[PDB]
Amino acid sequence: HMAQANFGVVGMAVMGKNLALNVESRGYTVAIYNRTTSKTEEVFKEHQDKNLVFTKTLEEFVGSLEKPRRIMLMVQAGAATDATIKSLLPLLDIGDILIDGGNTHFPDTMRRNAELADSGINFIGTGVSGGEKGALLGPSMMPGGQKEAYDLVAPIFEQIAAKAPQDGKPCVAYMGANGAGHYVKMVHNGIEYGDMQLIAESYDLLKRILGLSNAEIQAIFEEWNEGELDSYLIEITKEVLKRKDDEGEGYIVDKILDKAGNKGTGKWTSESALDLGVPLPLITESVFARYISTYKDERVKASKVLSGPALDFSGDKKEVIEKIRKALYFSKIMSYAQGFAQLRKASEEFDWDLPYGTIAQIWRAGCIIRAEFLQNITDAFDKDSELENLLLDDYFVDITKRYQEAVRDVVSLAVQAGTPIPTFTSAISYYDSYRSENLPANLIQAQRDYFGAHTYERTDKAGIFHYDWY
Amino acid sequence: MAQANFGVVGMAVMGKNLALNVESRGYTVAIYNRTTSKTEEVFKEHQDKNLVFTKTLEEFVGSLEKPRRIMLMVQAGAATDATIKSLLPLLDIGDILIDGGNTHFPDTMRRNAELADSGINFIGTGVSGGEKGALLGPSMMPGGQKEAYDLVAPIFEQIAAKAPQDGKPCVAYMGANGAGHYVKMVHNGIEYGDMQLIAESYDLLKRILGLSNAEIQAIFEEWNEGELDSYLIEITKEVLKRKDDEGEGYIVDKILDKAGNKGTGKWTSESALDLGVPLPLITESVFARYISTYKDERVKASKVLSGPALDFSGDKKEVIEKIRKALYFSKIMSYAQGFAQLRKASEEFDWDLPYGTIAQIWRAGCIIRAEFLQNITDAFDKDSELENLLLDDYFVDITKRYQEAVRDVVSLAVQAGTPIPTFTSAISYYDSYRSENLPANLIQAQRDYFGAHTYERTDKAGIFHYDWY
Ligand SMILES: NC(=O)c1ccc[n+]([C@@H]2O[C@H](COP(=O)([O-])OP(=O)(O)OC[C@H]3O[C@@H](n4cnc5c(N)ncnc54)[C@H](OP(=O)(O)O)[C@@H]3O)[C@@H](O)[C@H]2O)c1
Ligand SMILES: Nc1ncnc2c1ncn2[C@@H]1O[C@H](COP(=O)(O)O)[C@@H](O)[C@H]1OP(=O)(O)O
Ligand SMILES: O=C(CO)[C@H](O)[C@H](O)COP(=O)(O)O
Repeated sequence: HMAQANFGVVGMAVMGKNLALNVESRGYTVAIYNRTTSKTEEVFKEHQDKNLVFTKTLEEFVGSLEKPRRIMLMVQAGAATDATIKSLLPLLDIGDILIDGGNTHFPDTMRRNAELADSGINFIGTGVSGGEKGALLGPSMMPGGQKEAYDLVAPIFEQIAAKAPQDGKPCVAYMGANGAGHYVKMVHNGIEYGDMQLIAESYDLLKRILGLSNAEIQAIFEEWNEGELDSYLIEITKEVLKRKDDEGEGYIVDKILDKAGNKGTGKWTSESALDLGVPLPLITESVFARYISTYKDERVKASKVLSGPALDFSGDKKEVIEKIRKALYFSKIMSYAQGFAQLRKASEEFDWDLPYGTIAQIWRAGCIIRAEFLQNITDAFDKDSELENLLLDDYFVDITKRYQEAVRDVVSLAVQAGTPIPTFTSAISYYDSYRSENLPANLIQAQRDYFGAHTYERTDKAGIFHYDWY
Repeated sequence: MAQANFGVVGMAVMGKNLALNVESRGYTVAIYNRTTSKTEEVFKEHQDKNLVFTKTLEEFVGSLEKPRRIMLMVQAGAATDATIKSLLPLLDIGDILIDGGNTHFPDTMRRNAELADSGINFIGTGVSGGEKGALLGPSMMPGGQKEAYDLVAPIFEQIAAKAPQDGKPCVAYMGANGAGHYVKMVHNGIEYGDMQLIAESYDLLKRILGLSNAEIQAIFEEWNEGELDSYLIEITKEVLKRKDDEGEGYIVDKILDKAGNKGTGKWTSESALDLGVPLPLITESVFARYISTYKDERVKASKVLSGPALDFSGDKKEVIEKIRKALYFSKIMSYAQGFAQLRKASEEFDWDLPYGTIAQIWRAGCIIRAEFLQNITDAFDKDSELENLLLDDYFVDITKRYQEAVRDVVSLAVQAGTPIPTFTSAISYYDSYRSENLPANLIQAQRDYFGAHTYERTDKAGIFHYDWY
């Protein structure tokens, strides 16, 4: 059983297990190890016909792997992963390649990558999207690390990766050195928060303003998805709106408490954007939208005390349903423009030469945010790899021009009717700000110099200036 | 030469003045600064005063009466760490060290723990009020152990601004370890909000009502007579007056639209994301700062990205009042957000923050000095466990009376292509906060659908998963 296995996996929770099964199905012997043996063993018996190699101790596991050893870690992010890494280090050899496919915070990977390079060991921080089903059938993957070591891992990753239905291209490509992989995966997770919120706002509008029924709302997303929006998330939405309550009358969607899921890791993209000095209103608005929703108890109380308009809709339903559709797409565009500009900045800061156009290609399948318009992002970067912002490319220039009007009315209609659209309003503000040649930042600048002499720059000559306000 | 009663390190704008404040209370004040040149430059001018000029840290530390009371006003982070590292050896059991800068609170929290049982008294304190504040009387936000605090209170009270309504000094005990610096970071957070709300109104007036600086300076004057009466509005019309010192035209037109920022605003937002606190407005103004540094692409994008060039054809004075309401309204949203974060932070760190007091000490020597802070104090006198300020009557009323106007201002400004990030934030927040039901229901449904994440129900307790297949 010594040196038999081509690839190894540590962590036999559903994720690791599924991955090991994925890799096995592509024609490999794969060694599986878990801390709690009864899990490993439990996996072995269910999958004895497969070419999995059962291992009881780290020793057996490391010992079972062909060299250079390719080991994927699918354990709990944080202390656990460092624990696991520390347990393997003695037993490993120079040139062996460790792979962390957990939902890891990028600095963790940047630190680990560097530490282990001193010990000779290669380290590939790799984002694995698509959940348990993807891990088994086809994930989208975002690896980063030593490029030489990755090249030796790439074949497997490429065989197991999800295949884009438009061209069967594997949803995996090298991101860059150290932690570039995990950083791309983060922005991805941020972006997901944006889309989900943007859909939420769309739903909220049709439901509340146009008094639409779930069934009516289903039909709309159904249609919208035939067009340019076309996205798995929209497909999920029309699927969820079909379903009956399993414990009572009506729709499950109307029975699910409006309190959003525990933070969690979704805040990271916004933390990074704050850190790098990058404007990311949309995604950050999405996060707080989640947050504010967890204040349900407070909202109930406020709902009974604070006044809002009690308007009643009289416009044209067909006209508005189409303006919101434009609002949706325009806003979605704003989010990506921001998220792709974040990547561009992080790519300078850390020196990564991030392949922006491929990122979009490898998001086409095996993840949540998969959508037809991702191609337009690739087109854009093909045209100019150095493109500062998605908005400045022929396709998005056009969409924004023909669509901006609708946003505005959607904004006025919602705001007048008192329906909360934090991300829609944000999208249109990012727009008008980005194109504003001059901003009133001049006044802020004056204020800070006035009270604290923080010094400003001038519009007319180069240099640093402090006006004498006293 | 143990002569001096108090000592100030770092003779830039803040440390300089602070040392002059302390001096004006009839003490003799050690002045050290790392760059000798400025220490002598301050001694030489203020000969008349009782300043003890020193050149090495050992001098300065020797030259203080025991127990020594030392207050640092140095640039935050590395700059402050090294300054304190130098100092600790030189000091004696019973001495008092004060970090008066904009230190990121975790630095202080850690420092406090480190320094706790080594017999040196440490205070992390926030100081608001800028140069005039530091000179004449600043807002002070001391945190640390109560015994430490009690030794500096007498002199803090003396140098602190006095509230004009009651003469109560704008300094109080904030809480254990980092409580103080934390409070000041929220001060600066709210500050960025106010400023972006101010700037946006400048824009609206200048760009939709096509108003001149004198016309606008006049508008901010009249506003400061009303309920808006506040330091920031005040310094605005003060700015709008001044003329270029190097050319024709108004100074405020020759400053480049690129906001500098020194961390505190960013830190507030970071803490909000960290605590689960919804802090849209301040975070929107942080990003408003960011996107302003993107001047180059804004210049580029202005020539390619189309937008409304539609003229304003309505009643000017009617729409000016409408903006004033929205400005008042939005300020209230910000402070609500700010205070709720402080609530959450308080219970995270076991601080027991005096919310009412915090409003009280903000009445003066404070950049976010504003008349309507008293109202915040009432609200907390009325119920110290208040969850959000919007629930309090005084504010329930204002929102009810001003919300319709906000909506009109937001509508006009969007249709006129003029960017109002914090204004749009204000009404969104208010509209979310008052909804019994948000579309989080759909979101949750989605999360359970693709990722098995589970969810709560509207009708029964427990966590549930839906067999979506
Ligand atoms: N300005 C305001 O409106 C205001 C308001 C409240 C609080 N604060 C806080 O008060 C503190 C200082 O006030 P400031 O803004 O007037 O000054 P600052 O520019 O932030 O800090 C400069 C002071 O720190 C010293 N310093 C800078 N870098 C150093 C280094 N690397 N090593 C050792 N010393 C160093 C400088 O000495 P050199 O002369 O040698 O450079 C100078 O005395 C800061 O922490 C600031 O956040 C400022
Ligand atoms: N501190 C740790 N040390 C070693 N392995 C761990 C640790 N924490 C979690 N794991 C492993 O990671 C996987 C669980 O990840 P998650 O918590 O994200 O579902 C499991 O295989 C678990 O093994 P075990 O089955 O022995 O607990
Ligand atoms: O603490 C202060 C006032 O409250 C300082 O003036 C501070 O530096 C201003 O904030 P920033 O420079 O980040 O805009």
